Amino acid sequence: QSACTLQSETHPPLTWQKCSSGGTCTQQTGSVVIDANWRWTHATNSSTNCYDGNTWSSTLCPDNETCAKNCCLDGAAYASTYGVTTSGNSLSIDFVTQSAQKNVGARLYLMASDTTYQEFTLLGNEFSFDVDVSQLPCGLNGALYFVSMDADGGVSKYPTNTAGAKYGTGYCDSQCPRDLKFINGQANVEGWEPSSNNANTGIGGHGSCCSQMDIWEANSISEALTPHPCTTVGQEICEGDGCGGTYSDNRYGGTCDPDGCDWNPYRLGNTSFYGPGSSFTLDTTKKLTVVTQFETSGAINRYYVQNGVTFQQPNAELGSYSGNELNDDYCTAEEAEFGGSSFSDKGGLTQFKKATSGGMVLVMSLWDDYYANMLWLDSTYPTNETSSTPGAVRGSCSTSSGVPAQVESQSPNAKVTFSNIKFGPIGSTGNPSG
Amino acid sequence: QSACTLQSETHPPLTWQKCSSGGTCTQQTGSVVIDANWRWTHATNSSTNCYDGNTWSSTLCPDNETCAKNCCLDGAAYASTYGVTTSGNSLSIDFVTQSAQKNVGARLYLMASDTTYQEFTLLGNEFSFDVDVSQLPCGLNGALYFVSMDADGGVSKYPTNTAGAKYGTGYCDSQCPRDLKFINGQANVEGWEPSSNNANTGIGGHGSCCSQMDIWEANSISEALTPHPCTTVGQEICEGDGCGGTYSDNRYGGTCDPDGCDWNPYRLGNTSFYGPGSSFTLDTTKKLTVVTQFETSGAINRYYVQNGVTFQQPNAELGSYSGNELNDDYCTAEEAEFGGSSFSDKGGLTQFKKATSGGMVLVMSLWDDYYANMLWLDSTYPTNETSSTPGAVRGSCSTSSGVPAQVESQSPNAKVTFSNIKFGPIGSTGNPSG
Ligand SMILES: O[C@@H]1[C@@H](O)[C@H](O[C@@H]2CO[C@@H](O[C@@H]3CO[C@@H](O)[C@H](O)[C@H]3O)[C@H](O)[C@H]2O)OC[C@H]1O
Ligand SMILES: O[C@@H]1[C@@H](O)[C@H](O[C@@H]2CO[C@@H](O[C@@H]3CO[C@@H](O)[C@H](O)[C@H]3O)[C@H](O)[C@H]2O)OC[C@H]1O
Ligand SMILES: *[C@@H]1O[C@H](CO)[C@@H](O)[C@H](O)[C@H]1NC(C)=O
Ligand SMILES: *[C@@H]1O[C@H](CO)[C@@H](O)[C@H](O)[C@H]1NC(C)=O
Ligand SMILES: [Co+2]
Ligand SMILES: [Co+2]
Ligand SMILES: [Co+2]
Repeated sequence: QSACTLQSETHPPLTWQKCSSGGTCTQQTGSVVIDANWRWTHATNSSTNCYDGNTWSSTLCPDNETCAKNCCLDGAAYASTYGVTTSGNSLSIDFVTQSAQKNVGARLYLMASDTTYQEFTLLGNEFSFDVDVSQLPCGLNGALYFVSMDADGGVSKYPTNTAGAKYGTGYCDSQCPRDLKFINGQANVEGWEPSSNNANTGIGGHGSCCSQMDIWEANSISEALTPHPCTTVGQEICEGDGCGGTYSDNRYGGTCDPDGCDWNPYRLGNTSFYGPGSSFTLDTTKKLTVVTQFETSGAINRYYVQNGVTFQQPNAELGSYSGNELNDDYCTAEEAEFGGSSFSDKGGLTQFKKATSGGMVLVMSLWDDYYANMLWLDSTYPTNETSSTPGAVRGSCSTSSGVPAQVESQSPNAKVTFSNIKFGPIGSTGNPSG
Repeated sequence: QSACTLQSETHPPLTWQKCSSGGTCTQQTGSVVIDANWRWTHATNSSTNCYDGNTWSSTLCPDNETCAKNCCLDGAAYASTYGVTTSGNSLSIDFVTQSAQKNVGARLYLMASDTTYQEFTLLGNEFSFDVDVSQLPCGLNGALYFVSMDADGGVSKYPTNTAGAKYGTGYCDSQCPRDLKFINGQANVEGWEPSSNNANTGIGGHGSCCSQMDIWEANSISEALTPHPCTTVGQEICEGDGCGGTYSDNRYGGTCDPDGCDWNPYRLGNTSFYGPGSSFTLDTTKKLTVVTQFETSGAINRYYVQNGVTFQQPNAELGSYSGNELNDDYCTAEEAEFGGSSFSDKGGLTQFKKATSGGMVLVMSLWDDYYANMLWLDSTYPTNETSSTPGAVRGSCSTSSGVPAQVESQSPNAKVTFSNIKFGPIGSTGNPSG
């Protein structure tokens, strides 16, 4: 796609701290951009939609190439259309925003300049942020994560994409998402099927795959940390059901691991660690700090701070594994006890290390789940299982929770706030901000 | 040996904090006891010495069993004879103390009760302490470490030892030390050879071996962190040169690894990290905090705090190893690049994990080195090597430094102070003391 300017594009600014081993931190100035899928897509020569509801224009978009030639992405009114605001080092995303139309959530990338994404090399480093999840009920996911995207959003590889990072192109993740309207500078109209339950989305004949570090997927009830390896580290197109992932016939039939080696303290047995109010170790009615450390062995370490009190990731015992570090032994034990072979099939933490050794882009989002109602995060899943099935219970939410139309109607004012992002060598981010 | 009471034994009290995963710490009350080798050893029935200078009484001690039957250990005047004082959570050890006789240094164990040692299980936990090394010049070693000693100092296994932990019996370490005057409730007079350069010590026909975690061996110039595995985890007697260790003919001819997998930031190339004054990351003229974390994989992590600024162990690159965690990959790379096979021969971190999974006793000491002048810690070693030999340079001290008689004469007022000991789950010890 190209870019149009019927609506101006002003990326909300966002600062973050880069820390060094010598003990100081210095402020960096970036901004955030909304993903292309949230944008208005129209003809280059007029205001006629190329996509509306969950249908493509059959005249403007008769095939993937003609569509990309005819169509452009336009600018975003971040606050009034999308409920996205920033203030200094803080970012807020509202759940439902009513303007001329209803918008649900957002997916945002941290930028280095108005036309390029910021890349972070996670290996050997740590990432710290503060989050307020108090206004996230069952069925919602305020997510902070990394994906192996190109810094230009794909322009250099796909010259029919001229919109680029400035317009939030080039997304990929470990679900090999096929809901993307543009992949590799083409549209995704070929093979398009509208969603049976979502007026605004569908699934096309192509998907976009890459490695994904899910640092934080959470609401006020449950939180999870999950690396997802792919056999191709960076962004790569996939074809139809060969994509695998959530929306293909076989989620395991592609190049990425859609399940991941997940660590949810509640799922692992500590049902007192994280939740709303003073009965939990971390009180999710209050802001908390989350620090994630990527040691060079490829293992991941985690600690939290709330009201000046520090807590390592809680210990878990699973099969022959015992500890609080997300390492090979944990992931192997998890597969043995909870089931599955996707993480190990895709190369486990060794393959994942190839992603964290390279550059990844920071993503912050808020979403509800039109496939599985977020039950995999915060409820019992699958819903016919009981607590006697190892790993079935992931949180205290009812198996009836998270119906998107219901939570959109009942909780439109839900929101997530991410703040005080700090990045640098392991051990450096607790030092004073500069 | 038995215990005598011509001199009373009052263990200086010492408090420390036990922290929990839930974020609080509570004070514990213990005390310290001086090792048996520093004590007066005399006939049970009189004040006649069984040992004097570096010679045993040939009449009282004609053999190991008769000696133990005839002889007892007596009490210690901690401050006036040994230069050992405590105040709350702080312990100070002076280098040379002149009373009726000259005393050099001390080795002390933390007690649980007046008759038993405190045991710590390191695996899954972390140990934090503050240290002032400002008054430790080249050639000195203020050491804080753990060894796999019996809580009773050997009494249950060796009933001819009735003095016990109360009198500092039962020492062992990864050098399989043969300088001990009593091992396994026997004397060590058989095979005794006086030291050629130390008026107060010698080497006997038996040694005492066990696993050793050298958390801290340091002065104002250099510091090292070193696990030492043994093929028998806990305390075990050894015979003559079959002991291996520093003072046997072949240091590698026994059951312990006397070299260890050492991590000295200066040796590894960072010559700016630790030293006296503002030109170093950690200024050794000032108190610093040292935290050591024993993750369940068997790897060891380390960070430091000084003036509220936190520093992970500095990164090192050695062969194919890169990082700051002391793990299998580091220890293997160290052997490949610096030389040696002792650590891996004795089972490496896997064997070492058996020690940290069990109980170990806390040791604090101050010593000078009558074998190698502490050059292995703070100078170039061996002394004919140059900086072009990988790992030869371990600190900035002259290869002429550390002659015991010289440093004892020039620096008698040297001292080390250890304080604010805190122990608990990984991530817990930075929380407020209780
Ligand atoms: O025509 C434009 C609309 O299409 C646009 O609607 C937004 C489309 O994206 C929606 O978010 C989806 C949520 O799930 C992700 O997986 C999808 O990729 C996203 O597309 C968003 O809720 C809609 O508001 O709004 C502007 C119109 O001009
Ligand atoms: O007779 C008693 C003396 O023997 C005693 O002297 C102390 C003996 O221990 C000395 O410390 C040695 C240092 O190196 C360690 O490896 C040794 O095991 C220790 O023995 C200490 O410096 C001497 O003061 O003092 C009291 C006398 O009654
Ligand atoms: C030494 O370590 C400190 C602390 O990590 C680091 O900031 C510095 O760059 C290192 N210097 C060298 C020469 O390795
Ligand atoms: C949950 O984790 C916290 C923090 O480590 C710990 O203090 C608590 O004992 C754990 N509870 C359970 C049930 O595992
Ligand atoms: Co195709
Ligand atoms: Co013997
Ligand atoms: Co580790």
